[PDB]
Amino acid sequence: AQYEDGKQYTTLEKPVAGAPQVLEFFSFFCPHCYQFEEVLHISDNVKKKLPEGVKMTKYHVNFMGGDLGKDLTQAWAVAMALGVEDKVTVPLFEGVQKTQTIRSASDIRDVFINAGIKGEEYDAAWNSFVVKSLVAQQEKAAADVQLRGVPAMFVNGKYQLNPQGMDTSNMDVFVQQYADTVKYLSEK
Ligand SMILES: O=C(O)c1ccccc1NS(=O)(=O)c1ccc(I)cc1
Repeated sequence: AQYEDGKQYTTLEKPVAGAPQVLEFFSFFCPHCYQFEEVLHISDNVKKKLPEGVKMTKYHVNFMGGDLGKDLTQAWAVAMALGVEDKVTVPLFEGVQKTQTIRSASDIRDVFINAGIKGEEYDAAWNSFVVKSLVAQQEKAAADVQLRGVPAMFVNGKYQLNPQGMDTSNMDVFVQQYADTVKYLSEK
């Protein structure tokens, strides 16, 4: 591939210090994010292409879904705190976008319970200051990169993926171009 700024990626005006090596932003209300998870598995394939030991971080954003959107950001903090991201990502995505059965914080709770998280453990985490901190962290991270939309990925707080410029004739080619760009940028 011929990598060029503005094609597969763009460069931040003011790079973020102390930024995660690979940082993804998403929303459970975000249509492309649903595809990134369910059929493209972008995170898995980026992880596969990168060396073992490269930190990948994924944060949820507020600016989609109204009142429930903020709650999902807090719910994602709970998932990060308890380490059950892989347990709840699919039922949260489908609960919002597919079945539309997630309409309030109580429905989010039901999802965690059904995924095997004990109710008392969820409630303690939901109300915890560790989780409050994680919400603040997610919000600050987005502000630091002037985040305007999702899905989004940032490499070393300096480069932003540009999927719009990649080939969309074939799902696996799209994933290959995306992952290979992340690899290229990580070595940059
Ligand atoms: O759906 C689009 O138009 C699109 C264009 C560029 C990048 C992402 C897009 N959305 S998507 O993630 O749902 C998607 C990506 C690759 C393929 I093939 C189909 C959909």
